[PDB]
Amino acid sequence: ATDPFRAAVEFTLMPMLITNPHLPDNPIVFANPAFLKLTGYEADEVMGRNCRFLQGHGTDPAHVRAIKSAIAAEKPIDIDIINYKKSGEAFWNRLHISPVHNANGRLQHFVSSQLDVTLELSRLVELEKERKTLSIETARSKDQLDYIVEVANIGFWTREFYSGKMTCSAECRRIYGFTPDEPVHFDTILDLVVLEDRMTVVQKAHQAVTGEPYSIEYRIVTRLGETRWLETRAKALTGENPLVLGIVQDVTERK
Amino acid sequence: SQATDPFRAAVEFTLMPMLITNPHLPDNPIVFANPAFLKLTGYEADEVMGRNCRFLQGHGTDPAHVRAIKSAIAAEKPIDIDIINYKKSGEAFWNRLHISPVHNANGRLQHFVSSQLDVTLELSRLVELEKERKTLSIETARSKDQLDYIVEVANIGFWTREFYSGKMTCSAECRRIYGFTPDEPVHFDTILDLVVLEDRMTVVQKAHQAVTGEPYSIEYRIVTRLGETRWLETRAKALTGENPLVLGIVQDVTERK
Ligand SMILES: Cc1cc2nc3c(=O)[nH]c(=O)nc-3n(C[C@H](O)[C@H](O)[C@H](O)COP(=O)(O)O)c2cc1C
Ligand SMILES: Cc1cc2nc3c(=O)[nH]c(=O)nc-3n(C[C@H](O)[C@H](O)[C@H](O)COP(=O)(O)O)c2cc1C
Repeated sequence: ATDPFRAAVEFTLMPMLITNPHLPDNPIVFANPAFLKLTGYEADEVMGRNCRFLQGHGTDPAHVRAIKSAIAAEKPIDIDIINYKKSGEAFWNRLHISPVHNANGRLQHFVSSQLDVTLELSRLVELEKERKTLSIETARSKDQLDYIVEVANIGFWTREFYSGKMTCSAECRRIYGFTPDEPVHFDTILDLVVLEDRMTVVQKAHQAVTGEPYSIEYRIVTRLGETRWLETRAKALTGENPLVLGIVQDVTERK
Repeated sequence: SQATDPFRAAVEFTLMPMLITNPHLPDNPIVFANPAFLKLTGYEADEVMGRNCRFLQGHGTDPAHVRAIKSAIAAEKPIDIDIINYKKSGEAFWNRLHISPVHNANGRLQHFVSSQLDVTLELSRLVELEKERKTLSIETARSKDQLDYIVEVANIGFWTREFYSGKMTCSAECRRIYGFTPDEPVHFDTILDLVVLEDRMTVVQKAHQAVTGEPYSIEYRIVTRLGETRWLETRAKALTGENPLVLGIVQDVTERK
């Protein structure tokens, strides 16, 4: 009864325009509510006007040239172009323009879809470059850490407070009876701690979450039956998943 | 006979996936799907006509969303909802769906119209990419904290040098090894100014040769601003790349000899 297509265009989320090439300067003869919502204009502010008003300073002339060419050829076009809201706000317009021809092939109208793709072409790209920057920074900060621990030969370890998972420097591993590449946990260290010392170590390891620095003097018996006297100085980095940092030294020789 | 409908073509040529149903037919079936809809879903026209749009729902579809749609349709009210839908392939996508009733002049319901906008980038890729950026942001801060801790706890005389600029950072120990202020600005020249004349050239040649990335060692004397002769032993290595950073560890070996 009331054209389903007229209503489909009226109620769609897709900003849409219909122009009349037979009228001077191919003006807008229809803009749907979604278009007026995207741009901030009122119907009266866009009718009888060529769609050019969407272009501004940041608009690439090569893009305008491509559109001009396609319209003159009476050929469809898909282009991503910088356009401007009534506010002055720039946005990426994933534009589509299609000619409307009758059965004879007589050009009668032009139709368009204007999809704001700013998230894809601007936010997603800038967030992707922001993480590559942060990815290099982390690798550089790690390289600095690995250098100091190897050159200054520091027995440095990190421990995820809740998980228990550990990382161990080459020196930290040689202090205990560890393999250069074997995975370490607080349990791999506890397995070596002398029975008489086990409770104090579990006790100070739990009070790490406070963030205040501490010291732990304990003995170990290595997997090769060697009794070593250790002195550890630790501090937990507070936050979401606290990371306890510690430097271990083998104080056995002052005996 | 000659005037083709601009609206029929607008729907045909739009980038927006669109559906038209007939509530007067059993189960409110699809009576029209535009090429953009068939392109998004991977279906063929014949595979979607005469069918309720429900076939887009799957396991991950929230039943609360389906009830909101069922309710709005029954009320003959428009609806905007973000719902998990599925492509012919089985591929899950975020559908920013819109459904609107179509009423005639006497206000009689005649059709339902829709727009199905794939918003997966916004509700899924953007969210996961931010959660990923936060993670690295904390990691960077934690990696710095680890470095600052080692240099303070282990008493390390550690410095960094921007290869081209000469912009140097010194640790509190590095600063006490030379005759430096705890917060004064340090450059390779601030160090060179203290190096004994007899040693200056060996230091400058090795500093320029650092960019190779190959580690090196230097043993040189300094005379502090306080007139003290100190024997130093430095071990350095430049981190290669688009901006080389020279890392070095200085030790005061005067004590030894
Ligand atoms: C149906 C239709 C929709 C259009 N929509 C837009 C649009 O959203 N953004 C835009 O920058 N240009 C749009 N244009 C293009 C301009 O109206 C115009 O054709 C272009 O600026 C090239 O012509 P010119 O060099 O004479 O300005 C549209 C054109 C038509 C026919
Ligand atoms: C015009 C129109 C378009 C619809 N498009 C979708 C769609 O893209 N995705 C979807 O999950 N459901 C869509 N629906 C909703 C379902 O067809 C159905 O109404 C819903 O699953 C609730 O009814 P039910 O509980 O009987 O299944 C659409 C409904 C109408 C009327």
